[PDB]
Amino acid sequence: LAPLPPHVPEHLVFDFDMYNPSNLSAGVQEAWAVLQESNVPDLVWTRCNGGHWIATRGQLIREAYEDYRHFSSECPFIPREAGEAYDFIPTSMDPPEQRQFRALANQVVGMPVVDKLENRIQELACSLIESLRPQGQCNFTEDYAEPFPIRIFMLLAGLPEEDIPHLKYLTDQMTRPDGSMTFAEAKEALYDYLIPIIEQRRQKPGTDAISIVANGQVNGRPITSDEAKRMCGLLLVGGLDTVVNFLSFSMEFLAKSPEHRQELIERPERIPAACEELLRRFSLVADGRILTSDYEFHGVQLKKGDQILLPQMLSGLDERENACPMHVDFSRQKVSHTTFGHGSHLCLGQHLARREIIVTLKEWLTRIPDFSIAPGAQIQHKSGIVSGVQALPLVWDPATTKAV
Ligand code: HEM
Ligand SMILES: CN(C)c1cccc2c(S(=O)(=O)NCCCCNC(=O)[C@]34C[C@H]5C[C@H](C[C@H](C5)C3)C4)cccc12
Repeated sequence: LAPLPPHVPEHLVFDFDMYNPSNLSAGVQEAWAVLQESNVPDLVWTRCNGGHWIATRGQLIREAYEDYRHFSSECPFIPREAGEAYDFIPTSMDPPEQRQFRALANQVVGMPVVDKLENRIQELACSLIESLRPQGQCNFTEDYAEPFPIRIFMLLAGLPEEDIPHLKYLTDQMTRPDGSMTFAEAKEALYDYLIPIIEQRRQKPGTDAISIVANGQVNGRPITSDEAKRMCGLLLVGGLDTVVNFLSFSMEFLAKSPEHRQELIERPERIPAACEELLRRFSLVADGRILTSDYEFHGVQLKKGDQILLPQMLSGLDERENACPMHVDFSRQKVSHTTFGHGSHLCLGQHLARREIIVTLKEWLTRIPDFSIAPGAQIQHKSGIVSGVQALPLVWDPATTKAV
């Protein structure tokens, strides 16, 4: 624990550890929910991980994300050293600078692009599932959750499939380091990989994501190689960790709820609604901002330079905006959440993600309508900037499956 700063009131202290919260064994969402019990203030200070603020209610979380003037993305991660080193684009920029870079990225992952890659998305899902179907078992996270999104990125970025193993490796070191290299090294390794492709597509442009970004213009002038690699880095990692883990949370729930499986099988038209409800219940991201100056927020004095965690995960779990928040109801009428963020940085891949989720639910239940958690298995969760599932062993009787 770090020594409490003089300007911080002792009665607002609540030492929550975002990387190792208590009661994690009861579920990661449930663990963060402790920040929402009646005896916990709307805004608290934890002495963990260097010391920082934490907004615990949807109201404050949304407000801080809207106000970039006071809450800057220049240092969006906790601990400070990590946020300071972070330089991906446009996640580490504030408007107006961010505006142009965000518009360019929107061109490679926006809705229009989704509708065009869908055949490959649906095709990829079916291929992956059919290959597992006969087995009667699988480790969902390793066998589907991971391969699905990374193959989608290779397609949109126009990269060859033989590069997946190496990219998977580099991305794994940027969140699950084995020791071979430290973030910075993996980043450079990634940049080393991207720079050549970028320079080459500058003169020989294709219709892929890299081509578009490489030939982009900002501030009336051509984007630099430095800016291009920093944007491409995000385009790669942005849709991995999030999708892999979200799909895992979703499948873990369905594996433990036969009635919900049956609901979607009998009422397929409800899958898009089911997707939104799962996004609320199993929200998983939590990054933050840094104070640009001294500022009084909701009766609390914030000091310039202070870091504040604004858990996107917590908004939809706030009992003040969603009744019985831990209950999953595909018929819930006013599903509110900030799972994809809020404000100027609202997730650009949100449309792609939903398509990935919906296609997955539809194609999996079509071929493997009945499945369960492997007997004796005890699912483990992990907590951080992007919380998730360690592994998810599933089992089923092939006799109940169907090839389509
Ligand atoms: C279940 C999946 C997803 C979730 C929960 C999610 C979540 C988020 C969140 C919360 C942010 C904003 C962070 C902040 O304000 O600092 C964001 C940003 C972003 N996401 Fe996603 N994401 C998902 C998938 C995707 C996908 C599929 C990609 C595509 C490569 C992607 C690309 C981006 C990009 C480009 C941004 C930065 C936008 C900006 O700074 O202007 N995301 N995402
Ligand atoms: C557990 N502790 C100690 C850590 C271990 C290893 C790396 C860490 C890092 S790190 O080096 O910055 N690595 C992780 C983050 C890099 C990849 N992800 C992204 O940019 C984001 C940017 C947006 C917000 C979320 C979700 C998605 C969009 C992708 C994160 C930060 C904080 C703690 C870390």
